[PDB]
Amino acid sequence: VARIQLLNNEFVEFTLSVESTGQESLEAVAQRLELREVTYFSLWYYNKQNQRRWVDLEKPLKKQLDKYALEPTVYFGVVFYVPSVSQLQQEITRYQYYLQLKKDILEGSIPCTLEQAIQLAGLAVQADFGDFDQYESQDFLQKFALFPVGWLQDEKVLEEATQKVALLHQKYRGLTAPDAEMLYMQEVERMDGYGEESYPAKDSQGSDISIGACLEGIFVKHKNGRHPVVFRWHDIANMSHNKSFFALELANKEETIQFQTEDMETAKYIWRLCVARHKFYRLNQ
Amino acid sequence: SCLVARIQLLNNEFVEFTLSVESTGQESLEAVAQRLELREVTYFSLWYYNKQNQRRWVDLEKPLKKQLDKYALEPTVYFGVVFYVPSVSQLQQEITRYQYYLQLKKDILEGSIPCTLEQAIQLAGLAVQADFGDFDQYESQDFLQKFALFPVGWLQDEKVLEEATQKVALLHQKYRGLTAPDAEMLYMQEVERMDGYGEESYPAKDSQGSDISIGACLEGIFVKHKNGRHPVVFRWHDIANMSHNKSFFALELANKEETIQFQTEDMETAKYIWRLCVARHKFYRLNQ
Repeated sequence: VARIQLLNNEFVEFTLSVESTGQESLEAVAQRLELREVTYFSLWYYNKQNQRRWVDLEKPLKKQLDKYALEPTVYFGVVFYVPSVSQLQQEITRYQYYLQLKKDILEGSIPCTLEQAIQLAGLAVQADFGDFDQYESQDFLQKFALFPVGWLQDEKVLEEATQKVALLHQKYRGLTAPDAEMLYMQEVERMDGYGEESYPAKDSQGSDISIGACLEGIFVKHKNGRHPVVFRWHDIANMSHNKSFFALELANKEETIQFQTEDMETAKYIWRLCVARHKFYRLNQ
Repeated sequence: SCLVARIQLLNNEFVEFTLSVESTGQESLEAVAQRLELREVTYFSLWYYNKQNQRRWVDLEKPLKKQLDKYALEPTVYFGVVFYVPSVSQLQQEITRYQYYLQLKKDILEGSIPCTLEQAIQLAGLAVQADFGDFDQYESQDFLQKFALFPVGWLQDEKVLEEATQKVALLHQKYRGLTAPDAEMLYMQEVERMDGYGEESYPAKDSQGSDISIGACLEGIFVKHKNGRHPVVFRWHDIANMSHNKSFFALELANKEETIQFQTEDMETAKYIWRLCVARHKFYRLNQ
């Protein structure tokens, strides 16, 4: 009854029961991939406004899609990001993680400079194509584009960037795909934006902010940029949602912090992901 | 040679009947289906309270008198659902659905599927419409006062119970025209989504000597802890075999040396848990 886009961008049709949960569908994908470390992963969909929303894994999936999704398609992905990918035990887990981190770079959720894009491309081509070959390299320049279509609009810049990636590819001769993938993920893990999911909100004064979860806790960014704040997981005594508001209680403060979101439903969703991430980093730390 | 037995039907009616030495469990169950004109009998069976006051489903292919004699506190059996479907929309006959509805309403009212005040009101509204029909067929709605509408154990607040009862009467008025099979199907579709629905668990002890509750669900074998450590499910696809050696019910996990062992109080109990989990595995396999 279902369509899932995997991290390799392949669409698979999955025939599951009527009232089967999001967890059940997640487990069937994992079984297909022979993925054993499923806890890092989940499924998301485009809602009726085409905003991405992770599924509620403990509820029937059909009814979630019937009610909130424009189309009955879900997407496999990483919901819980680790501080160090060496914590991932099996190669299949690491490969799936690697595909997700590449998508985060391609989609700009983890911004990168041109230099960073070049260095990452160098490891990725070794991971994805094996050892450099002078003939396959020139063929590649015709088959595919190395950088996303809008990143380098300047012909000479694109050419020098591409040649630099080629030189790095040659320097990585002999790296196995799992090793190249690990080096790639070890660089992406130290990049700003890694493991962050943000949402618009307003603070108690009416100012526009970005709030979200990061490796270290709940963060608040003001348009200032002058002072970003993180409430570390260990310091958060409680979290709640009520109508459009998402709220934090800190252990060291009898003053709770309130964030106004767009929706009652958005507040509930943000609260749910923040609670799940708090639980994860409690276990993982 | 003869046992004066007793059966409580799902409408809480009691029916006495004598039991021969050769009367088997499938036989007595078959008679109950005849009395109800019930054709989809496979979901249903008979259980009794054993001498330790736990529910035991009868061995259908073994003589019934002997079972009640060695194990039952009294010669009373209870008609009930042994195999809970995940969607009651699969039940085909109106008789089948109605018997399922009686069972699900008993599950709610006895408290075995926990519910909130608001759910209990919503459910009672549909049940009243199903059981009594349109409110304006009655000179007075005073019958609401004479039948138990909600689960017992948590509604000692008399004022809250008053308003709950008034809200059930209002819902009943709003449900005028809802036919009995429709209200019953709504009732069941609401119950089937509730935590605890279809969940049956049996006492054992995990290898750490803690006292757990073990059962079979669509996803696999689940282990509950009364203290509340962490409910766990072993997925069927990960269970290579299940066993009842001596007083132990055990899972031979696939891909692993791991054998998850559970101590039961009886060699009889380990065999019963095994039979019931195997039977439920067959039932879920029969449903895609």
